Amino acid sequence: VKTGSPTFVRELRSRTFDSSDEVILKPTGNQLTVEFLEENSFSVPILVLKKDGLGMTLPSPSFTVRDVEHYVGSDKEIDVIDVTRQADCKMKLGDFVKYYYSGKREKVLNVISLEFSDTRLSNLVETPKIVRKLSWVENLWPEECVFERPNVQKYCLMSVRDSYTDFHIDFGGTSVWYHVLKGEKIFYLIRPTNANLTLFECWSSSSNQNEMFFGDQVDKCYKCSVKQGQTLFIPTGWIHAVLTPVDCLAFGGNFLHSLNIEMQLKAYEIEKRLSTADLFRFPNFETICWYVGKHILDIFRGLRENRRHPASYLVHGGKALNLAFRAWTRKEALPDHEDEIPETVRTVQLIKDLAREIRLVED
Amino acid sequence: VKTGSPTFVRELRSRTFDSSDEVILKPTGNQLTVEFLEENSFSVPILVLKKDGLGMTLPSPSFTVRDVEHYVGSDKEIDVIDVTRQADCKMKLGDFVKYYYSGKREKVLNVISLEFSDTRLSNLVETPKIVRKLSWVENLWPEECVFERPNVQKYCLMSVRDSYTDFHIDFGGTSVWYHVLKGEKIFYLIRPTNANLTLFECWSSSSNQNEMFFGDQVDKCYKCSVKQGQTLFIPTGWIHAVLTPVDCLAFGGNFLHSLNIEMQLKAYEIEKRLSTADLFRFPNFETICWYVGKHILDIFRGLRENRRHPASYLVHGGKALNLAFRAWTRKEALPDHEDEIPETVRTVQLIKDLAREIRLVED
Ligand SMILES: OC[C@H]1O[C@@H](O)[C@H](O)[C@@H](O)[C@@H]1O
Ligand SMILES: OC[C@H]1O[C@@H](O)[C@H](O)[C@@H](O)[C@@H]1O
Ligand SMILES: OC[C@H]1O[C@@H](O)[C@H](O)[C@@H](O)[C@@H]1O
Ligand SMILES: OC[C@H]1O[C@@H](O)[C@H](O)[C@@H](O)[C@@H]1O
Ligand code: NI
Ligand code: NI
Repeated sequence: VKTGSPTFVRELRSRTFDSSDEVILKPTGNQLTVEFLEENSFSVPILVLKKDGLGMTLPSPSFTVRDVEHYVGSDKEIDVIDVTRQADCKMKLGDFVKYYYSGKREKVLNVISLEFSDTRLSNLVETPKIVRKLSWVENLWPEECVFERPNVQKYCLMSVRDSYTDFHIDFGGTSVWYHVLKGEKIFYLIRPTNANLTLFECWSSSSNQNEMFFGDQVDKCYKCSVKQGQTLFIPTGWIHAVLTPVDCLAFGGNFLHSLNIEMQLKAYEIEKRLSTADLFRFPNFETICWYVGKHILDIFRGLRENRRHPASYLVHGGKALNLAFRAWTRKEALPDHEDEIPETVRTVQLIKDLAREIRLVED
Repeated sequence: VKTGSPTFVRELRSRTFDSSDEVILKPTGNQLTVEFLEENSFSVPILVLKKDGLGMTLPSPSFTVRDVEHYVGSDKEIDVIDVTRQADCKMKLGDFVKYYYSGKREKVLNVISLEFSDTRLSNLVETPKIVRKLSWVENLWPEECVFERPNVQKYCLMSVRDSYTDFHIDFGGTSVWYHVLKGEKIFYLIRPTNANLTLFECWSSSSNQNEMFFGDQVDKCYKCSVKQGQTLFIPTGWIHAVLTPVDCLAFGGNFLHSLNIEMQLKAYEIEKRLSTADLFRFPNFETICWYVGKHILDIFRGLRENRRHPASYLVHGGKALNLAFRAWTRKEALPDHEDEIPETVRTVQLIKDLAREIRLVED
């Protein structure tokens, strides 16, 4: 049985898996704050039932694929996946709209990466406040920087019934939020334990990858239905597949943050190796790491100047970052990383100082 | 208003707090496994509704205080707390039994630390299998060792209506399980974030500690009702108070484990400083740490010999342990720690080797 085919989907549909209720947190919008995520950590998926308190702005649930076309443009080239889990290709949006309303489902076409930040649609959607507060690119990417800035904050997803996206780790080790405006999406979520990552890498490389349901190889594969008006936040590194059971229109975006830097670096390294994408959807990952390194040093200096202590998660994140910094700048690795280092950063000193501040904060 | 008084309790009772449902996990007995705790971590309280699958052995819910007396002995001296949150004192068990059945509640007396391992009662109670699997003392304390072995595996608790135990961290940085055989207990649980620990230390030292409800000073104080037949597991460091709303008989025990060693060391250090106990209920904490250090080194060596990787939590735990090892053996600190070091342990080499194995496992 080939992954993505109609028989594969018919079978997937009848499966139950482990209940998402065993792992997800379900705060209200008002409860999902920075403090909440610092205290709770952001290590399991978070499903918010109603959008109230999330600080989003969205069109009404009456919004359509035709509307998307109007705000984005008929002529926009968009990446489409032919859900016979086969190929990628470009398509004019108007041609997709034609396919969509045609109702002809001989080919199952899925749109999941229409980034609309530079279109009129951008004015109609504001992302969750928590994301805007956490996001590295949003808060810590310097205006003066001359590197290409990642542009992955606003995606529109348009998925016909029976769309399937196979298990993957989100690009660049990012976390992601998804809001289903209409229809439903089913996420199959797997925790990125070292053990699961090993199985994932093995499966990603196996010759019969398209015939093996990854969720079967792990201890726990959690099924999470995200229905109309609901918002899902997936933490760094979580391995997941998505079945679209009914026609779905959704919005989402990808971000990096400081809550679990070790997991972020790890997810980044693994996905970089395993990805079959032709482009880095998150360019200059390392660059932003360097800037964050300096900012975290500043935080530690400040806390010490004021006789206060950092939260544990920051200490650990700063340490894992510093390990990465040393690895990227070793004599023999430097050639493959130098290009990503901002010309304003003195790496040897940043590393030395970070190490010092971190030593003055352990026990 | 003084903490522990009848008016304090009457007021506590009407309070709602944050719902425990926001943080606790509620697996079944069969689900609560070592793998479960390694994957999920053990960082939030765990409430298991039915004992099935937990591997415990318990008398029936018809067991009584009179029965306890029969299996433990009328003449056993037991630590009693006079729940006018005032004093500790010793009592013969038979005198407590007299007080209990007397029904006279002019004094509110609470028994929470009757350790019965060396009595006939021990034969009637077997602790949860997960605890026996995790426990450091149970699995890693060497037979040949000549240090006094902590004896904290089996407690019987007998608590009249309106008993109150004020906010505290469990002794020796231990984790704890409690099974309510009859009645109910209400736990007020606070996460041991660095920020909360700072407030806790401040409150523990404040001159009007007995007039300040600690739960009010923190972002989140979670109320968790543990009813008949239910079992609660509290992770390392969690700050908690207990109100007994109705006559309660319960069993419990304290253990150390390897899932979050940093938090364990931290909780140990803080509780050691703040405790007003005359005795260490967990003697030789450092001793067992040293033995665990060597065992973890052995694990790392094994994994490397077999070209396999350790789980992330073990790497972090091994690191925090090694930091402690260095701190305990610095020239100027050594005098206050040398007594706890097993004469079979070569600390300088253990530390060097641990550090080496840990470096060979980061990235
Ligand atoms: O996708 C199916 C839905 O949208 C269009 O593609 C079809 O024309 C409609 O008949 C249907 O309601
Ligand atoms: O991150 C997930 C990656 O692993 C596998 O799913 C595939 O080989 C890639 O197409 C994918 O990008
Ligand atoms: O604690 C109260 C309960 O046990 C005894 O102390 C009393 O004699 C009983 O009347 C009551 O059922
Ligand atoms: O661990 C908690 C400790 O802090 C405060 O509750 C009190 O000062 C001690 O009696 C207690 O042992
Ligand atoms: Ni995704
Ligand atoms: Ni306790």
